[PDB]
Amino acid sequence: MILSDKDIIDYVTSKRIIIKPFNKDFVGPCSYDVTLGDEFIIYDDEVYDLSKELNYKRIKIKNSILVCPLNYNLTEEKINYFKEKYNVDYVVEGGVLGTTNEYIELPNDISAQYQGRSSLGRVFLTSHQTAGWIDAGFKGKITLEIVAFDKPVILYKNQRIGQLIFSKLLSPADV
Amino acid sequence: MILSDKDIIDYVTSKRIIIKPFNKDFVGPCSYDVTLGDEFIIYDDEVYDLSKELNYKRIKIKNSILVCPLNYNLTEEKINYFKEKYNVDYVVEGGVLGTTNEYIELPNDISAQYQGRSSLGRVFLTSHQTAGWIDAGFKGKITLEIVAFDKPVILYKNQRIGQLIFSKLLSPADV
Amino acid sequence: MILSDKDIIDYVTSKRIIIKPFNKDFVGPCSYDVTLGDEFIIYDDEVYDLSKELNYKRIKIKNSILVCPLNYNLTEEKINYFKEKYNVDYVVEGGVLGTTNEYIELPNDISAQYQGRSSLGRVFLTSHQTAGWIDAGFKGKITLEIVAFDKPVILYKNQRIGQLIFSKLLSPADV
Repeated sequence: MILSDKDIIDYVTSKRIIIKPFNKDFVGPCSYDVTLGDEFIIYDDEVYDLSKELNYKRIKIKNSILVCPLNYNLTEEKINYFKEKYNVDYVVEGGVLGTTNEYIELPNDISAQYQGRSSLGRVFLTSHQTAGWIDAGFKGKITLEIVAFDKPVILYKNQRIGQLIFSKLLSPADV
Repeated sequence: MILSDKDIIDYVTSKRIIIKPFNKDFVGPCSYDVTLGDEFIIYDDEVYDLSKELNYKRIKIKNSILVCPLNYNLTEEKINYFKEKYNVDYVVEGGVLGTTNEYIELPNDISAQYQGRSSLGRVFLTSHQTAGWIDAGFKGKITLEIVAFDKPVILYKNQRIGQLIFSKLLSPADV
Repeated sequence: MILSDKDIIDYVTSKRIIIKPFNKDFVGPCSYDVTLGDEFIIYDDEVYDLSKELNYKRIKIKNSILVCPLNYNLTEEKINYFKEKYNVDYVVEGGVLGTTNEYIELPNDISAQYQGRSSLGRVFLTSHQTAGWIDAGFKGKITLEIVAFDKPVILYKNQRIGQLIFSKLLSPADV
């Protein structure tokens, strides 16, 4: 059973679900809208071999970023052309990891599911790869897995990026 | 809690959930199958900059369309080769937006989730990018975000494209 | 309503949900972790035309596979370079279909949803394209639709690949 607006507000009011920072107007009929943090990481090695430690580069945007589909094949010239024309701070290609501004804690009787905003889906921008259920008892900001599938997309620091849907568990979990 | 076949039929019978057109045989154990409309739109600008108005081209298929993965790099020659060999009306590459034939209205105590058909998923054809929850109180046809991830896929006008799963809210939402 | 660890164990203990093979430690707060089978199939025709019978090639890994993003454009030389450097049995590009080791049966009052593991999502490896709800009454192993979206990813025979979330239906379905 999925929490409505009135349930989200109660659970947040009594500290059953923690959302920091919290904003009332981000509560929709049965979800809570989350926003795009300013930090991203880009993988730097040839393959992902999870028996090794991974190497990343980190960026911190001031306003905006251009996210390009895989195999756009960006040269320095192209990146510079995009930076000047669209006034973006960075131009990336392929998978980029980001994060919500919002920190969450879920209690033992709630699971949440992150989904990317539907207006971004309509321009083929995803902020999640998996269906994205999050365990009861989870604590943290949410990691975004950002990929553009059609053409490059500009994203803005602190925009609404997606939303959490909260669902009751049948019974409490052992967290 | 997810509505079963018998619940979907009741909610539709009493006009709690509107599905137009409605077909009984599209009701499965715990979902409702939806069909592919004949209209698609293709984005026409270099980047998606959502502070501007977007330019699209619209197509109306009569039978079928070939959807190609991004960076198939279609020339006129290739498009013509595909049109003749597979008898398709159009050949597209990358993201294409479509719509269900079905118009839906959800009441204040139901959220629905669109998911693409699993036989299409097995050939790497998606009709949705986000997890696709739809708010209680929603009205409209459902927008499909169609992308092929392996090789080109033929789709047919009015085929089953996906399905709606309906879930009860804990409490009514203020719609 | 989503089953917790204690519910998953009960349903499995009384044969309400069948999971073969079953392992207690794969039960998380509100999901059940599933593992990567050793068999994969790769589509062999130019387009997916679902009015025809499909041609596939089958592989059986002994340890590991390298999954490359679409349009990595693998030559024999590149495949050999990867096989030797990363000690993988096979190198594939684009969509590859696999399967869980686990065979499941769901009763008439449960629907399950497969989602890929979140650590794999963070390296842009998906094992499902659709949201992946599975009907009440389903019987079988789960088909994985594996695509890498950023750089090539090594997967291991029998690793945790994803997880099932089980949700109660409002009423029983006619299976």
